[PDB]
Amino acid sequence: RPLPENEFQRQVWLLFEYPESSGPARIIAIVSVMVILISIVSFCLETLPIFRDENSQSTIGYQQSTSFTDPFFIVETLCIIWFSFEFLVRFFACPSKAGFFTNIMNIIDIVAIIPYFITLGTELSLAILRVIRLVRVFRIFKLSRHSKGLQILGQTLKASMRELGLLIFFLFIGVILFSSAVYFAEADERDSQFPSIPDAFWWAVVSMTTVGYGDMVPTTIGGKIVGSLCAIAGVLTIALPVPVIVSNFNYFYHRET
Amino acid sequence: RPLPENEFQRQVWLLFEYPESSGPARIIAIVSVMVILISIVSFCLETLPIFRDENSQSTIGYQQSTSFTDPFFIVETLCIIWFSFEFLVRFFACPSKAGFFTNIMNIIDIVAIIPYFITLGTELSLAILRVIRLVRVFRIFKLSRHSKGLQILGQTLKASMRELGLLIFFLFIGVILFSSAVYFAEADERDSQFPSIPDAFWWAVVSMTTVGYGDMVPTTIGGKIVGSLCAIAGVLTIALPVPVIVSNFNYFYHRET
Amino acid sequence: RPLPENEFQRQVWLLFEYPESSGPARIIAIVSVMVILISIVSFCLETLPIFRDENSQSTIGYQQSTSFTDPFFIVETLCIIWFSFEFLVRFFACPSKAGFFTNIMNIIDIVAIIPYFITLGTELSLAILRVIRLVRVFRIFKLSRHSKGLQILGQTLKASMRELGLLIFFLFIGVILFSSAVYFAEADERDSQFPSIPDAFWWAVVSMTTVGYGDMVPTTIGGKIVGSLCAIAGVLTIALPVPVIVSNFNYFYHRET
Amino acid sequence: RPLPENEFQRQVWLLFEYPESSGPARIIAIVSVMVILISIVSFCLETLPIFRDENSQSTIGYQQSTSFTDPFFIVETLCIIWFSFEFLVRFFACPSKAGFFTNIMNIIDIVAIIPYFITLGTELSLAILRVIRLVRVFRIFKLSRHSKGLQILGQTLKASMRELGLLIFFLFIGVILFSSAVYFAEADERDSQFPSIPDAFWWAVVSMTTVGYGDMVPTTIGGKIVGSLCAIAGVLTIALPVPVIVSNFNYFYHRET
Repeated sequence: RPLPENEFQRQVWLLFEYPESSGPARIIAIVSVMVILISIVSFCLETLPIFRDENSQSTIGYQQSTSFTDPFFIVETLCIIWFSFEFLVRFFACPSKAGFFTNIMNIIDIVAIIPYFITLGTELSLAILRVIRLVRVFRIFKLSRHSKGLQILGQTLKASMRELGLLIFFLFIGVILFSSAVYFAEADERDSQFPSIPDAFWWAVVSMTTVGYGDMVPTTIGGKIVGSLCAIAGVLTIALPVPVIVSNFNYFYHRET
Repeated sequence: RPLPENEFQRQVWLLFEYPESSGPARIIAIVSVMVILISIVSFCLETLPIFRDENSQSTIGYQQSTSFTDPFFIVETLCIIWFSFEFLVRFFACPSKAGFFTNIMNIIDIVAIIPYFITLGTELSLAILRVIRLVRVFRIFKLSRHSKGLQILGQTLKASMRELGLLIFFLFIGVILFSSAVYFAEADERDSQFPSIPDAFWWAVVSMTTVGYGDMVPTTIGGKIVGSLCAIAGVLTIALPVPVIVSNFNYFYHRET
Repeated sequence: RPLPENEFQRQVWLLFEYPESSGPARIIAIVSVMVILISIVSFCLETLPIFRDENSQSTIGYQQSTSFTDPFFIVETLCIIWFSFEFLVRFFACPSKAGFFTNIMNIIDIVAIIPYFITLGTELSLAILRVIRLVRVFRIFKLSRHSKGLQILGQTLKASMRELGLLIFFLFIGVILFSSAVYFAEADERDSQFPSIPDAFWWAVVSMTTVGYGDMVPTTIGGKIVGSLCAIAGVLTIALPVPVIVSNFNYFYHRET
Repeated sequence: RPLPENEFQRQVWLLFEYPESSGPARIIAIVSVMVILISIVSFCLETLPIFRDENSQSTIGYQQSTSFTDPFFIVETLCIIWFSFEFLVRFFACPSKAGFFTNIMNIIDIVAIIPYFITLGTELSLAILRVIRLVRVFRIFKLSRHSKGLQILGQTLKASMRELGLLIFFLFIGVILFSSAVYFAEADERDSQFPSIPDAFWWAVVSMTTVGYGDMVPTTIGGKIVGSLCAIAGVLTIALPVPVIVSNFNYFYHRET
């Protein structure tokens, strides 16, 4: 699986890939950062209740029409056009079409570009539109191309998959254990806040993480003892692999310097 | 506790003890993992309020009868049969009867197998059934035979008994101290949320762990000062032996690799 | 290490000071631990509303009389008698009269022994009885003579006085800063939960410690930004000197080994 | 330690700059510390509802008039006069006038002195006075001249600007991600507590920091899963650069000793 070998990539790839190459490259990087931030702000702003009241045709969050009256649609279209231009230039300057599914920073652009085109295509089994609108948030991840800190975070997450899986596994074990314990310790009352073990999962996760919401809490003596143990075990279980993940992050962090 | 090695049970012990020995061993390990997960899911699902609201057939969550119409009973019986087969094969290949109370990974199977048979026997004071049903959750601990991370967690807990006991001791000391302080600082009011020191134990544990529920909180100036000190001392007391436990976990974790 | 030096109290000092010296010494240590625990449980139990509701017989929690009908008074008197006997023996074996400000493990006994006698004398202005009954809780600290862990905790606290003071100083700085910020950011509304900066002190301490109660929370945009900064700065400020205190504890902990 | 250049600056500068130089210098340092604390207490006390309710007379908290009847105005005027005297003496005795815009310990005095004079000038929109009163709290930062711990904290903050920025960046990324996820997972109900993504920003910050308020919480299954992930990712994101900041603090802390 060799590279395309077009011999056409070099100039545009250097212009749009290395911000330090030239002054125009730095200008392009700054413009890209501002466009990403503008798209993020617009995405967060379309959800405000000021605009939701006057809105198949509603799950999209924007009105696609020839007139293009919605300012949010205008901003989203401009940002999507810029992202499309960037991706097309880089891909026509990207030799390794085979390694396209290996680089995360290009499938990130794919993810940031796909939702608009799916919504346009489907305008011309129902939760699909909501799922796409949710996936559209991953345009936040496109800032990783411009920030080395997010790249180090990505490398840390890649290197700490085993420790992250262990953290999730220990959380699952403790959540099941303490949810069962608190459900059975607070089962013989009508005022209990734990109708079921899956309903106690939420309380268990909230207590182990030591977040603490108060939406559901133990009321019995045994339930309170179980909650005490839940808090202690949550502290311990979280503290076990977090130092390993932190050491990975520090190694990848001071490696660049 | 190794296998007898009589040259007759050797094949069965190799199949049911070393998943990496052969392809069928890996299949058996995967089937065991799926059966354990199925049992956990079924156990968590019988408690859903779909069935409890329409209330020995009630405290157990499953109806033992000739017809055997309950699907949850069918799933539990299948999982218990598989666990019974596994334990019987391994014990028939396990010589060391003297170390019956020493091995944890086989008394775990005993614990996962016992509640079903006690409930069957006792179907033919009253909190015994609830205690048995609560103990039945420990089939979650049976996943430790297949995951090395849970084995490392068990080794860490065994190696950090003194530090864990010190953590619990410091928690008890601080809880008594701050429960007394907040009870006495918030005693001369009709709206106090601390009827007694044992009732302030819950608030103390919640504050020292920094979970934070809001179900009971100080309302006086002295009570708020006491709660401030409670939060600070809880952070400090938890942070004292957790690094020792974490160092133990990291040692046992990087020991395997 | 040296003897009491009285030339007479050597045998009693060996019996009552070194639990490992002989079997009777271990018996005395176990009896002392049980008596301390019994006193702690009785102190925590006199405050239960089962007994307090029948309403100095209420400010003190025990009725001092010739009949001595109250079981709590009987238990407290027995524990105080045992503590008095221990203190009399050890003080008859304690040389340093002028060292009133230095030794802690004997002024702990002084604190555990005063409240009963001072309340008996003062029975014969009003907050004195409540303050004494609060001080009576420090009998929990008398367990430090029997536990090496609490002794190591005391040595850590003595060695980390500067770092603990820095922690309290940073907490005070951040609490003042964020209390002022959240009071001024949430001042122009009728439903604000921060009537004053000292009233915002409680919210600041709760947020910096990341305990989280919800009794008072920001409701404005600026108040929510201030609370965000408060949580971040609380995490950072707590995390600054806690590692130093933890290193002190670990040094004093592994020193015994 | 540069030359005075005036033939007059040296003596006053040594008196008002080095507390350990002489007894009067230590007296001046103690008086300055007491004056700073008195000003802080007065500032925190003017906001109490006892005084604010019975009232340009409300935005400032003090009435500037010839009579000067307000005790809070008297205390603030005395503290401002002392700060003015200190700053004028030090500036008259300060050789390096060039580094005034770079030195932080003198612009801190400028910030502590400016609000009083601006309010006096403006007495002789409306949010300007409130902003000035809020800025007036930075007199808390003037204690850094007298405490070496706050100086070490300042050096740590200056040395850990990149890591602090990374912490804020990761917090922003996670907050946007989880706010969008929880808004979309809890959108199709009448009782949703997340009207918009910016309204979910508060919940995200509260959950990632593990503070936990309960003012808004997920109610759906998907919302609860999103909140679980939010708590886990908040723990991880906070734990990534905090050890680097703590190492910076420890380096600057043991450097002095």
